[PDB]
Amino acid sequence: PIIDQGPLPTLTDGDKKAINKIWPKIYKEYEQYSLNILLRFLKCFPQAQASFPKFSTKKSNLEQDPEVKHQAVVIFNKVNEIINSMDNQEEIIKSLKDLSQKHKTVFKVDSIWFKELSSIFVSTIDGGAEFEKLFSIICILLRSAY
Ligand code: HEM
Repeated sequence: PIIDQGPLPTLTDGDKKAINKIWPKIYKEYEQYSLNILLRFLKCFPQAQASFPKFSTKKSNLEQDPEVKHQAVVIFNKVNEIINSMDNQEEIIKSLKDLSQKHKTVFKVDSIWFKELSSIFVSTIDGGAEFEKLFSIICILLRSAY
């Protein structure tokens, strides 16, 4: 499944091929997708809500929260940008290695959260083993500054 520790996995030509088949259908509605992913994460993991100073209101207005939607799309886009550069595995490493640093020293986020949001991301878009490896690479790197 999704992993967040250990030797970085390598994306096969096959994995990359499969991912690029499912992806467009997803970003064809990145707004309705990015939202459900973030909303299901906060509903099933309410304790994670305290990590976003940008918001901490009553969950009754959490789907209209403009800032909620803004963070939703921010995540979806990074994932998109990582898929756009799957071939150059040196670029991905450099990029996500630095983002891990922001989350640690700047946003003061707990590393145990990435895998969980990642689990919901995949399930919502229905990605297979391919996407689990992608997010395995994503989560391992996001926890590298820790
Ligand atoms: C799939 C994994 C994730 C990706 C791809 C991702 C990506 C990003 C990106 C692109 C930013 C923008 C940073 C900047 O502008 O310099 C960000 C900020 C942030 N992320 Fe994540 N993130 C992920 C998971 C999480 C999780 C699980 C949490 C914690 C519950 C988290 C908490 C934050 C916070 C609090 C900020 C600061 C937002 C702000 O104040 O504007 N992230 N993230």
